[PDB]
This record gives sequence, structure tokens and C-alpha cells, in this order.
Amino acid sequence: MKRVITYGTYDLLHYGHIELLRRAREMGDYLIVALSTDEFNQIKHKKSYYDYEQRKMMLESIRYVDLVIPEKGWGQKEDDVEKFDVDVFVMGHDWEGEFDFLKDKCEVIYLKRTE
Amino acid sequence: MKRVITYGTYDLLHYGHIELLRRAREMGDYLIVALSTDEFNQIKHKKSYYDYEQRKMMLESIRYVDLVIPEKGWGQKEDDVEKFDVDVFVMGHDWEGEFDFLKDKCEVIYLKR
Repeated sequence: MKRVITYGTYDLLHYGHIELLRRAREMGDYLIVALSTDEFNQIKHKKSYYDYEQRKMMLESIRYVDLVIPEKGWGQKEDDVEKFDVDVFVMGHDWEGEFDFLKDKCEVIYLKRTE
Repeated sequence: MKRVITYGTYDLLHYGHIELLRRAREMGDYLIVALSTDEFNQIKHKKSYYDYEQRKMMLESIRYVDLVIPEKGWGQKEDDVEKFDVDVFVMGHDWEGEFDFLKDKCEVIYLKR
């Protein structure tokens, strides 16, 4: 089972996010989304319109989302990848290079048309 | 196959919507969503942030939604129900009584809170 993962806040979803998620899920057989908690969301210098729970509920309702886990901080990726047996790590193009350090643990992929 | 249908604009799509949709789909085996076209939105003194296509794509991505069709006007429901062999018609509480005329063609249900 090729397991894919992606991180993000996913606050006011606009079809743009759905496209990213679908493409991500498309690269495996199972997609995990590490949803930024409201505390970390704050750390990221944001104050989401929708709270974690609500954002989680919406993501879970999306056909392409198989599991939503909480992203509580910057240094949990490496651990997540191992803990959840992640095969592919996907992020938007605007993160290109930012997570290459995971390349030795899994397939790192930066999408294209991800404004 | 118990086919359910519901109408609406579903613009800035979030969980409140999801709640209604899931509940709706829950009453049958297949859920149809008649998405208000952008033209029909103006007719309802409403202007969406997301255009019909984008709203449609988002709905389609929701596990509870099996089909999205365009709602072009106020008087297509009776027709839709027949044309799509709709068994149950669902709408939010705020529409209670407003579509009872369909009761003779299908099960009309107004969700609570």
C-alpha cells in the first residue's frame, strides 16, 4: 500500500485545495493529511477562520482524504513518515526544496499547479 | 435504489454544508445535489464567490455526493424528481413547508436545526 502524506492548514477550502489533495492521493492508494492544529497554526503566524475540528471534519468528508492527523509542530515530519509508514511526501510547489531532508526516508514530491 | 436530492448554492463550502449533505445521503443509497447555476443565483438575489464549475467540483469531491446537476430555476424540481427518479427530497429546516407540493411525487424531508 503506497501511503501518501501532505501537511497544511486547509482553512477556507477553495477548489484549489481539492485539486492538490486529489493529485496527492493520486500518487498512492491512501492519503494522509497532517492538519495544522490551531496552536501550531498560530505558530505559523495565522489565525484560521475555522477551528481545527471543523477543518478536520471538512477534510475527512473529501473523497481523496483517507486520514487526517494533527500537525502540532515543524519537527514531526520525519517521525510521522516512519510512524505512519508513509511512502510519498507531497507538498505544493511553493515548498519546493523546503523538505528535501525527507528524501532519504521517503519519496518527496512538490506539485506544480499548486498556486 | 433510494435516490435522494437536495438543492442549494453551496458557495463557501465548509462543514455545516457537509453535515446537511451527509444527513441527506444517509436517507438513501444515492445523493443528487442540484447546484444553483450562476445565472439562477442572480435570480435569487445572490452572488457567489465561487463560480458554478468550481462549486460543482468541490461538491463532487465530497464522499456523500453522488451526482451534481444544475439548478437553473425555481420550477424544475417536480421535473427533476421524475427525470432522475428521485425518491426523497431533502432541504434545510429553513425551507420547511416551502416545497410540500412535491409530497405527492416523493418523500419531502426538512432537516431540523
